[PDB]
This record gives sequence, C-alpha cells and structure tokens, in this order.
Amino acid sequence: ATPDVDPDDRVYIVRAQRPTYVHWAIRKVAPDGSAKQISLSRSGIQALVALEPPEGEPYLEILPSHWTLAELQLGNKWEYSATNNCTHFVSSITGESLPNTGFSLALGIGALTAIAASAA
Repeated sequence: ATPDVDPDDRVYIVRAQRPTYVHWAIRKVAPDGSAKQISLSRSGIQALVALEPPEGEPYLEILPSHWTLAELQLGNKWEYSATNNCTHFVSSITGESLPNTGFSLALGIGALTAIAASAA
C-alpha cells in the first residue's frame, strides 16, 4: 500500500536458482497475499537496484525494517562483477552471510533482467 512498511508485513530473503547462477532478492509479503520484490536488474550493460516480479523460494525471514533499506536504494547504479552481484546486494542490506553464487561466468551482466521502459 504505502511506501513505508505496514506492521503486519513480513520480509524474506528469497533464492531463485537459474541455470548458470542463483538470483538473490528481498521480498515483502502483505496480509492479503500481495508481494513486492527488490534485487538487481540492468538497463543496457548497467546494473541498478530495481523492483521485480516475485520469484524464487523463501530462504530466510528477516525483520521488516530491512525492506526500507532496500527500498531506499531503488535507482542506485551497481558495479556488477564476480565479487559484487545479487549476493552482495542482499548481504549489505540484511547482514546475513550468503554464498557467492550470484554471478554467471557465461552470461555475466547478461544474466540480469532488463528493466521495463517508460509506459508512455
């Protein structure tokens, strides 16, 4: 509903195994069942923090206030690399140690989804 977190909202780390790498993200589920999810997408070859459709399986539940941190980084540009990827985005937010499985050796930046363009 609002930008800020509702008291009954629950936030999770989620894990989406793709062929060549693992997609890490943070999801907020509401009482009615609706969900939002934030991770790294790309525009061209430039990675950035962006909303995305819910995807992957709940990995660990975390305190809701973690969502706000991820929400505040929406739009931030990201230096995508082997040592700086989906894993590192979620680790910096949550402060939980994730295994570095969030980079594709074959696809690289091409692993990330292309962000949706202007509605106009």
